[PDB]
Amino acid sequence: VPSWPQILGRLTDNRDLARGQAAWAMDQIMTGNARPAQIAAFAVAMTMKAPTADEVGELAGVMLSHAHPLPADTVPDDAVDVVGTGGTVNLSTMAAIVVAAAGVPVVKHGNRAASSLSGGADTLEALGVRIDLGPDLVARSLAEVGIGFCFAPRFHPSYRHAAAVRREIGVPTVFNLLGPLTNPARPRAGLIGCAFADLAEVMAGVFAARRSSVLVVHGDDGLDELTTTTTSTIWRVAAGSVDKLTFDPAGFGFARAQLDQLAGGDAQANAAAVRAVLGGARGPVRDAVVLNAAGAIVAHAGLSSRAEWLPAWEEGLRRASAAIDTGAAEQLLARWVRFGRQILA
Amino acid sequence: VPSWPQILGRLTDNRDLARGQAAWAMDQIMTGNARPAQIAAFAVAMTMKAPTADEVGELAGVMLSHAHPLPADTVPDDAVDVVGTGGDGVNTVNLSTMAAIVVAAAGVPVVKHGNRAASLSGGADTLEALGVRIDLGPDLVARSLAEVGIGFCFAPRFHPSYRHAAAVRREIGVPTVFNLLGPLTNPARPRAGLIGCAFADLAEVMAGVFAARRSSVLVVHGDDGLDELTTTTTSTIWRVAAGSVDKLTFDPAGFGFARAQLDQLAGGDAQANAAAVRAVLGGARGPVRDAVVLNAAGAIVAHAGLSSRAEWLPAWEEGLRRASAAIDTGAAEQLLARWVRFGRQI
Ligand SMILES: Nc1cc(F)ccc1C(=O)O
Ligand SMILES: Nc1cc(F)ccc1C(=O)O
Repeated sequence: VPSWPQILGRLTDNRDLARGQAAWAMDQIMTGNARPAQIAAFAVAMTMKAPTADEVGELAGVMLSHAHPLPADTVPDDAVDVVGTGGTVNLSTMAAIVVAAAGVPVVKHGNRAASSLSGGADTLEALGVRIDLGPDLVARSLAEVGIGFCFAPRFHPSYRHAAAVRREIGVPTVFNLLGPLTNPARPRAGLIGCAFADLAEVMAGVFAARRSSVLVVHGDDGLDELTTTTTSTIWRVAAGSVDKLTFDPAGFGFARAQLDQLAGGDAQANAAAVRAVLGGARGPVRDAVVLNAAGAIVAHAGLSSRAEWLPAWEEGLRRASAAIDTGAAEQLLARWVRFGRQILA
Repeated sequence: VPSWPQILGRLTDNRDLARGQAAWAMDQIMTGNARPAQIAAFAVAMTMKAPTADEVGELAGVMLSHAHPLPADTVPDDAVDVVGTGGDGVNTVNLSTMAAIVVAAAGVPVVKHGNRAASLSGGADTLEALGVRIDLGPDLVARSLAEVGIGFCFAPRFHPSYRHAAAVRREIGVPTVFNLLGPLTNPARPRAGLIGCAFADLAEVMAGVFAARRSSVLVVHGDDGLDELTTTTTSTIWRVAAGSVDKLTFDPAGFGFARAQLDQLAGGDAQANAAAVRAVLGGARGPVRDAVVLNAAGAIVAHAGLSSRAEWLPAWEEGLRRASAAIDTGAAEQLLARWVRFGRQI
């Protein structure tokens, strides 16, 4: 019979949990039954033990079970997520728009900045996108615009107890991996960036168990996106298995960049950077958008077949660049904004 | 400057804290400034990183700075503590309580410190089940020391500011670095002690805290995992005196103790513990008496370390004879009765 003493005792002893123990803990957390101290002890102990893919799957699966779903048959079978976890202008917001403009449906998931968890909501808001929508309007956005956004607090109202604890302790934990694994629209493909290099192998194992087509990505400079500044580690998930690879953007003709050139600031500065890139401005920010958009496209392609790596990337990069240069990406953002403004009437 | 995100991130990254960071955390906890979540995160992260003696000394020192002291000059200079930190999920409060009575009856002043656990993890509960008055203010514990030669500091009484940490420790149950603080925060500050620890790594850490204090202490760990000197096999002892530590392997067979089974050395609930106390102090022979005598003798040795003529082995020979005589001549039994009387008479 599961208890906090028993579960925490096992973690502090540096032991993997028994099956079901992670799930039980998550259910206590999601039901308002776990005290802030119990939530905090578990979050910290799980992090220092080092979670396994099976334990993270239990946490995500229980949390998903408490989430509002999107209506049935409203998510295309081949939707993708584009996101980074924890850890500079929001490349993932721009790449998502570019990917959708290339004809791949995108469903994002997040909160406002520095909260649980993955976000990007502030930037979208700064652009005039209505972020706060229920499942029916997300599904409609997805069908009519090609992109949608799931606002975490709206879709995961039962995570409020954990969210409040994460704020009190303000240190990164296992709970930081949950955003990409609990997207309410359950896309089967994704480009997933992870700051914490070690946990990215674990995240990938969960996507493998799900039979997802995902590139989990780690900038060897510490970024949670694919980088132009140096190389990257990629976990390529498809057909139930992971294989780690080194990724070098110079091998496609990208110039090495400086971290000072991807810098960000308030929501408005970053909205200006989005508008610049979508309007065709060239530079290392664009380079970085195209690259991450290509990865997501390559992930998406992995749903249908196994195409070979370098030609998949060659096509993804071209599709991303063309989504920008035809004006399709700018025009998609404009349709997204128009869609949100039509809801009022 | 310090914050929870900074201290917690350092611990979860498996780094030792910077000097003063443990102290800051502890003071936030003791002033009611820490949220339950922050308290629990820190307790757990400190445990999983593996606390050093410097970190633990900071925690204990801050906690002591908030404790009620006993009145000036009421604690004999040579008072001793006898206590364990607890097992998983067993304990030896039976042995500690009995050894403390026996040591006091041998003529060594004893000042214990503790709390009620609730079932099988106390303690003050055993003493309470013996008719001892556990809940006494500093002035009465002092009188208890003077008139009976023993006393008990009830933790919720002497450490009222620890209440926020105690509530969290309760909420989460799991043993943490906080479980090491009992022996190190006895409000009477005895300079000598026999201190048991279930875990050899943490025992060394505790030895290093006591070494910074110039205590004369034996930190003890049975090599079967008992938080006391065991009779089932060897024990490791960290002998602490004059600011240094002498780690050694101890074998009671060398003093003619028969090997016991782990099945034999209790303890259990308040009541089981009380009956065991009655029997042993009445002269009942067997594994329990042996463990009690062995542990009271170690406390006597640590005491001898204060005014230190005796060498190790003759000190052990003397402690063993004094402990056995305290029981056999009925002095232990009489002292317990006297202690009960003192509590009724106030
Ligand atoms: N309810 C939530 C769900 C999330 F995923 C993140 C944050 C909250 C919140 O209550 O702030
Ligand atoms: N205030 C306390 C001090 C201790 F050492 C142990 C428990 C409490 C409490 O408030 O329950």
